[PDB]
Amino acid sequence: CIPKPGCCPNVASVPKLLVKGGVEVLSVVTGEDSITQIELYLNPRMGVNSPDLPTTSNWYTYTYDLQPKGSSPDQPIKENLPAYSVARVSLPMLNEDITCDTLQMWEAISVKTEVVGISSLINVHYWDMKRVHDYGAGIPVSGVNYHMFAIGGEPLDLQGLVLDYQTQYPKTTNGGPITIETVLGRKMTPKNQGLDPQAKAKLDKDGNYPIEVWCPDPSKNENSRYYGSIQTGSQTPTVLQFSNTLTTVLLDENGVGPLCKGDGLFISCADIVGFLFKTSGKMALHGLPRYFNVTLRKRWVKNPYPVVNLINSLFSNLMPKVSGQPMEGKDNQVEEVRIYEGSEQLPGDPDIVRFLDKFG
Amino acid sequence: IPKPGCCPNVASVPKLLVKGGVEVLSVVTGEDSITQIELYLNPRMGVNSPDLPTTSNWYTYTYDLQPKGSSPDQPIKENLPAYSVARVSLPMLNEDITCDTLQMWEAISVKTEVVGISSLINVHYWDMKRVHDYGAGIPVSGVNYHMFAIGGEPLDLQGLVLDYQTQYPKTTNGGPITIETVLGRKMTPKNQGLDPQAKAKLDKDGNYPIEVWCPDPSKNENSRYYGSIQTGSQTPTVLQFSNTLTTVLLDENGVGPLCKGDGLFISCADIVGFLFKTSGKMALHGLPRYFNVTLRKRWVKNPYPVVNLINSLFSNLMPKVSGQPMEGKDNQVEEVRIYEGSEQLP
Amino acid sequence: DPQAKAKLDKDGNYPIEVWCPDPSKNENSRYYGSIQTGSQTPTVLQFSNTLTT
Ligand SMILES: [Ca+2]
Ligand SMILES: [Ca+2]
Ligand SMILES: [Ca+2]
Repeated sequence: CIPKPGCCPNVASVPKLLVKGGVEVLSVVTGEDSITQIELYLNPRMGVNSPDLPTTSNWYTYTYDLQPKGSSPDQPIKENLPAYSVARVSLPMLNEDITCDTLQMWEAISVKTEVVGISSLINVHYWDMKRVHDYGAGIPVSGVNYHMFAIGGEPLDLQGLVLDYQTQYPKTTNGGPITIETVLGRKMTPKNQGLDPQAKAKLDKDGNYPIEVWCPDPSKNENSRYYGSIQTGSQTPTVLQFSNTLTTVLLDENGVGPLCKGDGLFISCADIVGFLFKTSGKMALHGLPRYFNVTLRKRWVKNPYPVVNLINSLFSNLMPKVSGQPMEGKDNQVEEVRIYEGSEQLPGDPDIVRFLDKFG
Repeated sequence: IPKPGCCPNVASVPKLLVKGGVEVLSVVTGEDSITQIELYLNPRMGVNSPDLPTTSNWYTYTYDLQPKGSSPDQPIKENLPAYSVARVSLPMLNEDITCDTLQMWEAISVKTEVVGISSLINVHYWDMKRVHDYGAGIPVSGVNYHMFAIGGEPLDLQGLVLDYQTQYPKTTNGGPITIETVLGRKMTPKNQGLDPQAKAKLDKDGNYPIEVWCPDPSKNENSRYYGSIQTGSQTPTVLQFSNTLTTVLLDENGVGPLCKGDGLFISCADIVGFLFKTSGKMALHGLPRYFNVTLRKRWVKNPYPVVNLINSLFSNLMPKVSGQPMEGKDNQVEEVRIYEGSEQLP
Repeated sequence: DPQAKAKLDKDGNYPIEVWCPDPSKNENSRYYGSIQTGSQTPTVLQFSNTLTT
């Protein structure tokens, strides 16, 4: 009891939707050609990081009043240090094949993003705003802008750089932010005021890596895709775009996207929109959330790490350690290493040099 | 009886059938017809009508908005610019019940531009503030907020406010729709951030303030919205306009928005800048937008069963009944029997 | 106001600050425009004989 297919008018075809719902639907098993698409959001962390606090939640997505100390050295408080936002999405664990030494792994291909709440900025009638002139309206949110987001299978690697090492950031033992001297274990030097390879860290926590200290490391971030921009000025305007037709492709020059190591998706962002010119003349920054629409798929990859050697590390018996003289690092005690493979015709110099600069 | 060889070849352009006003929509067309609609949307800046002679002088403007200076804030409706919206009632179409398919409208492309850009060079408004002594008036400049949207269902909004302390006017019939109007409870500091619970659909015209509501990117799968902003005290207003520009509405899969309910929904809002008065006060200003939507007929498949579909209609046509109970609590039914087929007496 | 429309008849007699190209009716003509509104906002302009439209 079915109609003739030649009679039916042609109709286009589209990707078949199987499931739509909350995060619970990630535990659904799927075929190999399936495609998963996650929509989430991240509120900004501008020092005031929670509305549930009874006392000081009135300035959520804001910052306590910013102003220089006037006397060396600077001693800023946690609230005046905007920090990156970050979150992890626990993806479902996929299949693996031992006999081929291969395994599926989640790959991100495209993300759709836009800043939410842009239209809120036209509020020129906040009661404590600073009027541009007598009997006029206030000065809308404008000035400094720092926009940045990143997606990858690893936590975002990042580099440290400070405008002035003289600053004494709040101590970490209070559970607060993480500055450079927390990582290095020693006070910063003028080196840290420029680039310092010693100063590196991975984006572990939310609201604890101040933006004015840490910047994304372009070297190590190879399994992640980060985009950013800046705009610094007294009252420079806030220019922003938003639409749902813009899609950004995350694929690389090899045609592969970020690989979700550990069956986890790592997302991070931060958006500063400008100051809030209070009537008293004080200032305070403001931030807005971001909407993320990650498009994921399944890719087959070879297992790079030997299984047995891994578990061997976990046992003290099969991986004995010793607190001996240094054989790695700056003070290593290995004078030379030579690696031979195969055979060739006899060279005329056992002290082979490879650099023309070395002949002198 | 003409001679084909004698006559020169002429190009082939799409054939026009009918041209006119809204009454055109009632005509019947074929499967491959294409329809264009040209319309406009006046802005809504708190002053939302010219017909009332009491205060219509400040049409497309606000009432001299400025900060109070003392907590809390009690802004008035006429300082709350809101989105514009309208619905076009499209006609009914054909279907093929045998193949369980049918056709509904889709938007494929919209041509648009702002109207009245040229009127901004009026730097001689009699109460416009001079830039300096014996100078000329300060032109319309400052804050801008432009957006427009085309979709088959009304635009889905997201609520976010610069200050939850700001208490908005009570939602009197014909008033502004704010956060606490939706939730039924006073706002919390979360609303200064993102709150998934504070969502709403763009119901009415000129009642959804812009400084509160923003287009929800998740829920809006069936409409296309574009937007921009610049926030400056006196930053200039740059605007372009032409009729050669056209924006495609097709998605990744090559399908536009589908007009659910045989009607397309559109929304727009264009803040153009401040108006500086000699007294020093400041007020915003807007301009209309011209929309030229190109529509076609697309075949689609019915995903829902008919029996569940028809009862829904009956659910709406006949009113709910609050009668004596017949549910398991205190049922007033005492016995139920069911017979199926013949048999022998026990 | 759709009542207020008019064709561009004469020179020097149609104030810019009053009239704008009706988007709906100009279907047999191509028009391009811009604007820049400020007190002392600089004037940026470009010119060449290589570009065409
Ligand atoms: Ca590298
Ligand atoms: Ca969605
Ligand atoms: Ca026309």
